[PDB]
Amino acid sequence: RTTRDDLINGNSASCADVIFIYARGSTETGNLGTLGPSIASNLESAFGKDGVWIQGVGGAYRATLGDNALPRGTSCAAIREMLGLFQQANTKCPDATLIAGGYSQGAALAAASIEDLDSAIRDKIAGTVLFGYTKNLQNRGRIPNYPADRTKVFCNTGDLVCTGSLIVAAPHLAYGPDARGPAPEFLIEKVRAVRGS
Repeated sequence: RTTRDDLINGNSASCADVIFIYARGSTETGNLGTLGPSIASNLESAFGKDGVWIQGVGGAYRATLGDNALPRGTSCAAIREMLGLFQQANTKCPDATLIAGGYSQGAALAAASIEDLDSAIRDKIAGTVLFGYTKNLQNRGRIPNYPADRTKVFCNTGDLVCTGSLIVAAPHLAYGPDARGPAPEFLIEKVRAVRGS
């Protein structure tokens, strides 16, 4: 439900084929927040419970609203935490296909982390979904150093954070349908395009 630590808790000897690392939005609970559980149950239906490990970004990522105003749209301590989980995934399960996602501050966190990631690990992230991406206009709908065909951004009309502002208006809170259908669909297509482990 809102906390999932399958990568940290998982046994190396029985690695999942797919590892999903997700960063929640500002002020959200657990380490998956409001959208992460919906994506997670749909990934589990497609790959089975032992086939996918879902891991939220917890630890130093406190999802403090004010950190949206920092240069990268989140704190450097939170980037170091997500970078460390991609590194843990690469070490603990070298043949697993990775997928990532984030909402709001967590989408800026996922973008910042993937930009700084070692190229050999970044290249294992088969697909990344970003909802209410706060750096959407500044980065022109892309994650730096990561291919457009592997990226899907969900930015609602009237969601002001997609258009260069940090005001939270009602469309920013309306990604529930996307997390239940097209965002898991995109992630499953991108994993099946390359395959699993």
